[PDB]
Amino acid sequence: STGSATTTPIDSLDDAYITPVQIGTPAQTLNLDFDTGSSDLWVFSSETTASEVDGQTIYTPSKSTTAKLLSGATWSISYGDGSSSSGDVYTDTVSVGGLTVTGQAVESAKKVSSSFTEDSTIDGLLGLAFSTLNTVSPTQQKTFFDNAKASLDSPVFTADLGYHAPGTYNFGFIDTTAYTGSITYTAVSTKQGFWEWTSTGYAVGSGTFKSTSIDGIADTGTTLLYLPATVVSAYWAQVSGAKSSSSVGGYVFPCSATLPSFTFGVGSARIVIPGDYIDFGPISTGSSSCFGGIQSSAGIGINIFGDVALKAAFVVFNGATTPTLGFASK
Repeated sequence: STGSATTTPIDSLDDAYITPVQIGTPAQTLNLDFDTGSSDLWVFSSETTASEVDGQTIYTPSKSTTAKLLSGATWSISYGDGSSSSGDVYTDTVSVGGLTVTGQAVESAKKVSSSFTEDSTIDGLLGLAFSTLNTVSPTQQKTFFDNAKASLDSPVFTADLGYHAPGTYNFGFIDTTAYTGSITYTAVSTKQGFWEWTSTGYAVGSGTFKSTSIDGIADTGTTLLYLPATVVSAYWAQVSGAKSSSSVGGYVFPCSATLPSFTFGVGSARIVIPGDYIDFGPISTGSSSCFGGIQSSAGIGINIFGDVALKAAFVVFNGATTPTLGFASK
């Protein structure tokens, strides 16, 4: 089997992407944030504290003939950005782009933090990291991909995120028309539960590529590119007027600047992020100061190849017995 679904930016900055997901019988369609950096599929629901729901579409398990309550099970998650959510657990039929998993754990939120409430466009998350990170207790549950894997034509999914445009998540096949040149594959460590890999270096604009190992995670659920302070300082030093602002929370630059591209290495191959992808617009409405899309990972504890990086590539998440990641230009 295979599936193919379009993913769409939630706003004009590509802050996140939403993908329609069918849950239950008859189908209830919710727009979920596919997140390769976490492993819980959770939704706003009829159980979510009413005061914490503000515009989201909710899952109502009592209206699904295939919903089953997982007796006694709970879940609770905290994300890198400080947001969180928690609740109880159902299983139900879940379909993405024509691909159906029966008995998928659908984690129903009883509580969500303010950042979730305040984002009316995101109805929940669909985790695509390794199932070892799943937060269901007392017994951990499998991700949608882990459940689908054995049925897929090939044990893979691909992320093809758009810049200020829709893109595609495919399951079970590689669309050879969706990229230019060849896909370069690179080793993955699952030791921390993430799609963790080692980039072979970077370049700033037209500068010569610096060969240096950068361990990080491929994370579709993170907006920006977070890299070591050395790398990030080298980038912003090439932007006139750029500076790090502790009050704003990172590097800012004059909105009128021309941003250089940023290149990261994948083995001997190279992915070039155009300068425009690094512009996240005014720091506040009407400001002439803009927020940068490449920021320091110091204090996160891990480097993160988030949407800024991933949307410059066609990315293969290969879930074969020995997992790998593939990157191609597009």
